[PDB]
Amino acid sequence: PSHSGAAIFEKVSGIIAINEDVSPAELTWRSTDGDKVHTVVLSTIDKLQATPASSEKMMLRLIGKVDESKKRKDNEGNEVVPKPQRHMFSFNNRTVMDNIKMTLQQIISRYKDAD
Repeated sequence: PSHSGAAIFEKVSGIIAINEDVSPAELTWRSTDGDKVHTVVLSTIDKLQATPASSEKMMLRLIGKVDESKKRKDNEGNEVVPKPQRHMFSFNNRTVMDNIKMTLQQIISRYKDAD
């Protein structure tokens, strides 16, 4: 279960799954309740940031590039004004965050192959 692991998003915890069967791939997030499901685009991730090993708080932040006038906006608080969107996640498990972090990094490398 390296591609899928529990992760928090917006003070809410749920299971995070990595969907690569599509194109571009996407990271799915299902709440613990299973009533709310969030999907993230891995193609719009210029990079992947994570908390240091010296921080008891496990959180992985993803940079949603800067310019996205051509890319469809999430519509969830995004305005016409071009601005960089970042998604900060909170992990309740070091091993779980490490399983996703390393897995998410692989996807990046895959995007580089394209160009």
